[PDB]
Amino acid sequence: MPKSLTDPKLLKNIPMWLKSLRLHKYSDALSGTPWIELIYLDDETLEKKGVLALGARRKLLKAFGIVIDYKERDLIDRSAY
Repeated sequence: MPKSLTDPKLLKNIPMWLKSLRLHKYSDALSGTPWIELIYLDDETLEKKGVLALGARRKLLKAFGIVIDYKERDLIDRSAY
């Protein structure tokens, strides 16, 4: 469900955004990257950011391309940008 994964409130709070994934722990190394520069990463590059775990980066590839499937079409709440 996209509400809490496509939301300005979460998209600018990497910790509570990653909490929708039940991860919420990469923010220690990843909150310096806003969702708009972020979702554009990949498998192994999230890991150079410190997603030092496939079942965090692949789970992020989920999180990313759902928001991509709305962002690449301007369907987000417009204040997330």
